[PDB]
Amino acid sequence: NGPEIMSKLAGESESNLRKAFEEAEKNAPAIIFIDELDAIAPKREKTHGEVERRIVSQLLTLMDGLKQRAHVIVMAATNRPNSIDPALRRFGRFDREVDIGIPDATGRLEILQIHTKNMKLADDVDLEQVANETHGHVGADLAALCSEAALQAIRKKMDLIDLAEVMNSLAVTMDDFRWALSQSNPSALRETVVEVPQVTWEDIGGLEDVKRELQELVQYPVEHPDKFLKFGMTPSKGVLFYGPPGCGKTLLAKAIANECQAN
Amino acid sequence: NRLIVDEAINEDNSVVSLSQPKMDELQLFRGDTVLLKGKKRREAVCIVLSDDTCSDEKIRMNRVVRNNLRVRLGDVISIQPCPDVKYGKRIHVLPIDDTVEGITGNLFEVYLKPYFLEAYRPIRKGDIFLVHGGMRAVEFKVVETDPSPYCIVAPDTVIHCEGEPIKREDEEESLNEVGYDDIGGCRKQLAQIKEMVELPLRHPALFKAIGVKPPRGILLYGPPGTGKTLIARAVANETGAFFFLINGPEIMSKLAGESESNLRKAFEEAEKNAPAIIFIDELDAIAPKREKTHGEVERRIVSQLLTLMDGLKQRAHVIVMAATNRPNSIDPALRRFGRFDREVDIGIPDATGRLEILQIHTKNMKLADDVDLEQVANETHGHVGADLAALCSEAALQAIRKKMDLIDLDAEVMNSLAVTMDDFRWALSQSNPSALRETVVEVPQVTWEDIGGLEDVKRELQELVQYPVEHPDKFLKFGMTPSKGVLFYGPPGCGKTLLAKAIANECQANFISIKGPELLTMWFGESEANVREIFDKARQAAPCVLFFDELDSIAKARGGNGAADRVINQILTEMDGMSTKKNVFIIGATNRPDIIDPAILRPGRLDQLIYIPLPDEKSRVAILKANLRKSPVAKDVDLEFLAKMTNGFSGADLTEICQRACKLAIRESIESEIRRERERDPVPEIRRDHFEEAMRFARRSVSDNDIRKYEMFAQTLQQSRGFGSFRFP
Ligand SMILES: Nc1ncnc2c1ncn2[C@@H]1O[C@H](COP(=O)(O)OP(=O)(O)O)[C@@H](O)[C@H]1O
Ligand SMILES: Nc1ncnc2c1ncn2[C@@H]1O[C@H](COP(=O)(O)OP(=O)(O)O)[C@@H](O)[C@H]1O
Ligand SMILES: Nc1ncnc2c1ncn2[C@@H]1O[C@H](COP(=O)(O)OP(=O)(O)O)[C@@H](O)[C@H]1O
Repeated sequence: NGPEIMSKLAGESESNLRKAFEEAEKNAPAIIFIDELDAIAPKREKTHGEVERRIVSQLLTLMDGLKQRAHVIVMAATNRPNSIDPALRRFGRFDREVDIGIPDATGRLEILQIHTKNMKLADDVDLEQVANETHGHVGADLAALCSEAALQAIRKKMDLIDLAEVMNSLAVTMDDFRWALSQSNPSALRETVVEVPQVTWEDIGGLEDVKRELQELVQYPVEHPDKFLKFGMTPSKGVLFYGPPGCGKTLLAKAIANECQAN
Repeated sequence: NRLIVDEAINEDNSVVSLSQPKMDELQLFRGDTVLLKGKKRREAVCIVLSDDTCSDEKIRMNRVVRNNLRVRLGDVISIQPCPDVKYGKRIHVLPIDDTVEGITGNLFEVYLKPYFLEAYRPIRKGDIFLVHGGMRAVEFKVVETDPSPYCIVAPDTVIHCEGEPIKREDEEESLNEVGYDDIGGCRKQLAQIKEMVELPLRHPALFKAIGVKPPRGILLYGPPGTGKTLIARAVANETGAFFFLINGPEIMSKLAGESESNLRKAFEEAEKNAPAIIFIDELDAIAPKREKTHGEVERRIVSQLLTLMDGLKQRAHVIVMAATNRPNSIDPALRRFGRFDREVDIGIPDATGRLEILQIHTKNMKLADDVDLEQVANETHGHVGADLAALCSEAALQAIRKKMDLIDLDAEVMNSLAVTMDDFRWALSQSNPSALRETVVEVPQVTWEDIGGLEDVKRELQELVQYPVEHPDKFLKFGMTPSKGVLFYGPPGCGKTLLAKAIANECQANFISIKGPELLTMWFGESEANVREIFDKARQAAPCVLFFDELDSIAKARGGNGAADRVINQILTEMDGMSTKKNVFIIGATNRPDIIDPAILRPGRLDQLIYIPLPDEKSRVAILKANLRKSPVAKDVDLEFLAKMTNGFSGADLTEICQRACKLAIRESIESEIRRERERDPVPEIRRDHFEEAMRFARRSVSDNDIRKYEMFAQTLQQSRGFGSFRFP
C-alpha cells in the first residue's frame, strides 16, 4: 500500500518500494499493485514539500527498471484520472487506461446474490426491485445494507439469553430492507451514470418519420460499417432537437441507444 | 574498399568466401587478421582468402556479421588489413543464449572443438557468433580477455568453466542498432539533426572553418508521448560517441550531495572519452519554469546543471541533448545563446509519417495480404508513434482474442498471424489519441481544383505568396516588400479554407489553422501567452501559412455582452512584429467584415481585402466533380440542370445536397438488403431520384439581404475611378 511507504521516515521511502521490485525478480509470473496511488503521485505543483517529489521520481525510475525482464504487471487504484499528474501517465509508461464506473441494476443484483449466498435470507424478499432502485449506490453500501438488514434481524428479536433462536435462522423482510435503506445514505450520488437504461421503445407512439431518421442516424454506423462506406461519406456528427416543452425530458435517446446496445 | 556484397553460402564464420580479382585490384593482407568496419562503430576481425566460391567484386560474410555492421544483404562491404596481432589464451568458456538447452559438461570442449578447422576466433571480446555442434544456434559473449586487441588465440590451453546463461537482451539493451531509416519519417527535422551533428561526426578539421560549433547544446522539442529516447539514441551508433543517458527523475531520486554525484561525474567522464554526446531525458523534471519550482534542493540541482553547461571547455565536440515537452516548460535562463541555444522541433507525424512509421514495427509479423496501410494511416488523425505502437500491440491482442485457448506452444496462428482489415479497423476504433488537440504542421490535400471560382482572383494570390518563395530576386531588382496578409470575407467561408489549403499545397508549405472558438478560448481564459507561443512555433515552422478562421468571433461574442480586444491586440503585436522576410503569410476568414476592427485596414498591417462572391453555376460543375471523386455516383445525371436548379445555394449547401443524396442511397441500399433477407449486390449506382428528392432539402442559408450588404461593403471597395487616364509615357 502507498501509505505504508508514505508512513515511513525520510530515506526509508526508498525502503518498502524498491524491495517489492527485487522481490519480483524472484517470481517471474508476478503482479505489482499500489493501493491509493493518488496520495503517492498527485500533481507536483500541488504538493508543498520535497519528499513527495523524491517518491514520485523513484517510482518513475523503478517503473522502467524492469524493462521486460521479469515481465511484471503494474496496476493501481486511482480515484480520479486528474488526480494523477500527466507526467507519470504518459504514453508508453504506465498508460493502459480502463475504468470501472458504477454497476447497473443487474450488477447490483449480482452483488446482492454474492453478499447473500453466505448468509441465510428468509426467502420472501424479491431482491430484484431493490437492486433496480438504489440509484447511485456502491456495492460496498449494498454490503452495508445487508449488514443493516442482519442488524435489524437481531433488533426485532428482544434481549434474549444469547442463544441461536434467531441466529440459526436469520429472518429478513422487504420492509426491513427498505427501512435499512432509509437509515442509509448514498456516496456515488451526483455522478454521471455510464450504464444504459431501458424503456423498450413501445412507450413512444407517433412521429414515425422522426423514428425513420432516428433509425437512420445511430442504428447502423457499426451495424453496417461497410454498407455505409459504399458512398464514403462520414456519418452525421450532431443532431439538434427542438419543439414545444412537452414529453421532452429523457428516454428517447436512451431507447435509440438501447436498440444499438450502446451506453 | 567501397564495393557490393555477395549472398550467403554457408553458416560458419570459420569459412569465408573470396573474390580474388578484387583483391588483385585492392591491397588486402593474409587470412585470419583482416579488419572489416561499418555500422555502430563496430570494428570486427575474421578470416578471408579461404573458400573462393563466389565470383569477383562480391564476397560472402557470415550471417552474424550480416545482421551486425550492416542492415541487410546488398549493402556496401569494406575491408581493411589489420595484421601482426599477438596470440591469446583460450577466450570464452561462457555462452549467453542457449546453455540451458542441452548439457554444460566442460563448457568449452563441447561446442567449440567439433566446429573449427584452426580458426581460433579473432572476434571482439564481447561479440557474438552462433556456435554449437548439433543444433548450431548457440551465441556467446566473451569474458576471457587474455589479449587486449583483436587477436587469435593459442591452440588449446586450459581455463576455468564459470559459464552461466543470461537471457539474450544485452545487444539490444546496450548496442541497439538504429539508423536514419529506423525513425518513422522525421526527415523534415532528421536532416536538420544530421546537419547539426555532422561537425561532431568525427570532424575536428572543419572546426577552424566554423569558428565555434553551432551545437553548443541542442534541445529536442516534441509532444508529450512521442518519445525521444530512440531519437536521441539515433546519433548513438551512427557517430560512435559515448551515449551515457541519464534520466531526470533518476537524478531527482538520489539525495543532495549524491544528486551532484553521477551528474558532474557524467561530464567528468565526458572529457575522459573523446567522442561524447550527452542526453538528458525529461529535463523539465530537473529544470521547470521557476514559478512552479519550490524549495532549495531543486534550485541547487539546476544550478549544478547550469554550471555543468557553463563549464564546457568547448573541446572534443562534447554535445548535450535534452528532451523538452514544451520550450516554455523549461526555465527561461537556459535559452540564453551561450548554451542550449539551438532548438529543433520533432513535431507530430503526418499521414505519410503514419504511413512509413508502421513498416518498422510490422517487420516482425506477416500481413493477411489485405491491408494497404493507407486505410490505416489517415484515419488515425491526431495520433502519434506511441499511438501506432499501441495500435499494433492491441491489434495483435485482438487477433489473439479471436484465437481460442487451444495452445501447444499450437503454431497455427502465432507462426502465421491474420490481423485483418476488420481487426485493424476495430483496433483503430478502440484508440486513445494523445496527440489530439495539437495543431498539425503539415501540407494538406486540396490541390487547386476542388472549387472553381475565378482563377485570376486566386492568381494575384499566386503572385503574392508563391513567387516570393520561388523567386528571391522577384522584388529585389526594382521593388519592395509584398503584402504580409490577405483576408477574405463574405459568406460562410469553407471555400476560403480550401483556397488557403491549396495555396499551401502549391508551395508545399505548412498550414497552421486557428479556429474562432480556439481564439475565444484564449479570450475567455485570460492567458495571452498562448497566441505568442503559437506565433513563436510558427516562426520555427517556416515556411507556413497562418490561417485564422472567424476573426469576428470576438466581435460576435462582445455583441452579446470597443472593437479592440485582448487577443486581437496580441495578434497585431506579433504581426507588426513579424519580419519583412522569412515568408510567413496570413490568411483571414470573416463573416462580417466591417465590424471587427477599424485598425485592421491600416497599411503596415495588411491592405488586401480580396472578396470572393457566392459560388455560381460555373463552379457547380467542379463541386459535382468533387462529388464524382471519392463517391460512386453513376451516369445519366444532368449536372447542367442541377446547376440550373441551384439559383442561390452555397457550396456548403451543395455538399449538404450530396449528403442528403448519400442518406437516400444508403437507406435504400440497406432497405434493399433487408427485403433481400426477408425474401427467404448492394447496387452502388446512384440514380436521378436521389438528387430529385435531395433537392427538397435545399434552402439558401445565406441571407438574400446579406448579398446587398456585401455589395454595400464593396461600395467601399468601389474606388474613386473616373477621368484622368492621360498618358503612359
Ligand atoms: N422523448 C424525448 N426525449 C428527449 N427529448 C425530447 C423528447 N421529446 C422532445 N424532446 C426535446 O425536448 C425539448 C423539450 O423538453 P421538455 O418537454 O421541456 O422537458 P421536460 O419533459 O423535462 O419538460 C424539445 O425541444 C424537444 O426537442
Ligand atoms: N517517430 C517515431 N519513429 C519510430 N518510432 C517511434 C516514433 N515515435 C515513437 N516511436 C516508438 O515509441 C516507442 C516508445 O518511445 P520512447 O521509448 O518513449 O522514445 P522513442 O520514441 O525515442 O523511442 C518506441 O518503441 C518507438 O519505436
Ligand atoms: N466549395 C465548397 N464550399 C463548402 N464546402 C465544401 C466545398 N468543397 C468541399 N466542401 C466540403 O464541405 C465540408 C464542410 O464541412 P465543415 O466546413 O468542416 O463544417 P463546419 O464548418 O461545421 O466545421 C468540408 O469538409 C469540405 O470538404
